[PDB]
Amino acid sequence: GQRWELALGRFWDYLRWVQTLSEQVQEELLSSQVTQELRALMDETMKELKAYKSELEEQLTPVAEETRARLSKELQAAQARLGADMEDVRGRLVQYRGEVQAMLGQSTEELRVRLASHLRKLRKRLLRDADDLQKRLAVYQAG
Repeated sequence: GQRWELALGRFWDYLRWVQTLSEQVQEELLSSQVTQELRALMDETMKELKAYKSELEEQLTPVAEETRARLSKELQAAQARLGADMEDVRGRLVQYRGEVQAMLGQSTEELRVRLASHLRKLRKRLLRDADDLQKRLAVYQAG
């Protein structure tokens, strides 16, 4: 697929691993390497998405401009939604790190169950927003 889709796919791969919540995952969550890596992948995805929209604007089927400006507005909204979803994933993981650090050496198991359920819901949101964004891009130049 497109460059931004490949960047998002790297985000997906890393997040799927994180969602296993293994001991390797826990190590990288508590050191903040997970959230730094997710930051980098998210920024790359958004950068490539902006560049891709800009290149799509070079091959537009001219429509009522009415329609073109409205569709550009909607596409920017979808982009912002994707960025915010990825930031919500990262922030939930930051929260988990802070909670684990606050409880000395006690069991994190209940924290991990709650985190896993919340991450499944955050992934569902990010995925439906990504699919919406792909469809808006696909129809963008077609008008």
